[PDB]
This record gives sequence, structure tokens and C-alpha cells, in this order.
Amino acid sequence: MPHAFKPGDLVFAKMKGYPHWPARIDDIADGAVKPPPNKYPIFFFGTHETAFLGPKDLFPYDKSKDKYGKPNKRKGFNEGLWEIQNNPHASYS
Repeated sequence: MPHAFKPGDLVFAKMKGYPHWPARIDDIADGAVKPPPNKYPIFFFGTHETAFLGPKDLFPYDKSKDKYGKPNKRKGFNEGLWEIQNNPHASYS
């Protein structure tokens, strides 16, 4: 049975106007800006952007990859598919 999300969890993350996007729950670094309550720092593979999102926008990677894990025209997307599959815990700093 599911736990709450934790840093390291791999997901597809949904934002308005984008397709479900390969992404991970980031750790918050010492000195870094904390999310709002009930929100998580989400690192998007490929674009290496961060946004803050609640669980309603977060789709666990393993369950959803068959639906979402497919090339897409958008900039950064296919790079992001490579990262989430081949080195999802790396530093992209």
C-alpha cells in the first residue's frame, strides 16, 4: 500500500499546458528555498527546471510509464526520458 511521496521518488508530473513530464521529488538542499506547505520540489528531467506541485499532479513512474513514457515533440522531453530511465538520481547541477 502507498506511502507519502519522499525525495528520490520518480514520477510523471503534470502541469497546465504540458504533457505529463518525467520528473523526480528533489531533496531540499541546506540553504535552499522550501516549498509551500503540502507542495513538493519537482525536478523535471530534460529541462532541468523546478516547480512546486501537490500530489494531484504527481504520477508514480512505474505505474504510469507505459502510458506516458513515449517520445514527445517538446523541447527537453526525450532527454528527460533518457535521464529518468538511465540515471534518475544524478546531479544535473
